[PDB]
Amino acid sequence: KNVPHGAAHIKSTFNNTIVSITDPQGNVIAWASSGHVGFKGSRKSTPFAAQLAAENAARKAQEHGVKKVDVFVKGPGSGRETAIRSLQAAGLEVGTISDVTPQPHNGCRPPKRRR
RNA sequence: CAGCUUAACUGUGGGCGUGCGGGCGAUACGGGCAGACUAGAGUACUGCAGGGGAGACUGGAAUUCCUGGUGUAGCGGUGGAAUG
Repeated sequence: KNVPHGAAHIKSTFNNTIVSITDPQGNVIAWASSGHVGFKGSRKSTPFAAQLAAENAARKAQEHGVKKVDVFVKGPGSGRETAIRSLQAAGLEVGTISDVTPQPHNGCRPPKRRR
C-alpha cells in the first residue's frame, strides 16, 4: 500500500514493549512486539528488545511505503526513548512525539500493594 | 497525794467525758428573704469565612463488557516462571 505519513503507537510496559504503526485515521499497517522478535519472560522488557521490536516494525512499515510518522508513546517507560532512537535510525523521520498516557481522574480502585 | 517491806494493785481529789440541749452576745464568711448592677451568660443589628449536614439533578477522564473496522501470532505475568 501507499501511505506517505502515518502514526506509530509505542506502548512500553513494566514487562513488555509493543509498537504498532498506524495510518493517521487509526488503521494499523504492521506491528511488532517484544516477544515477536524472539524474547520471552523478563528478557522482553529490556530496552534492547524494545529497540529491536521497533526497528522490525519500522522496516515492515517501510515495505508499505511509509515515509514519516508521528509517535504516540505511552505507558510506564522502559524503552520509550530507545524505541524513538530505533525509529529514527531505521530510516524514518518522526514528526512529533506526543506522550499520551491514560491517567484516571480518581476513578475505579487499583489492586492492593504487593509484598 | 495516801496505803500494802516496793511494785502490780487500791483509794482520794482534779482533768477527761473530744458531744448534746436551754438562756444570752457577735454578723466578717456560707446560707435564707427582700432589692440593685453589668465585667459572666444569652438575645438583637451589620458584616465574614468554610470539603458542616440532607435532598434532587447533572459532567469528564479511566477500567471492563458489547458491536463494527484494521491487523497479525503472540498477550499477560514474575526474583525467575507457570497456571490463564
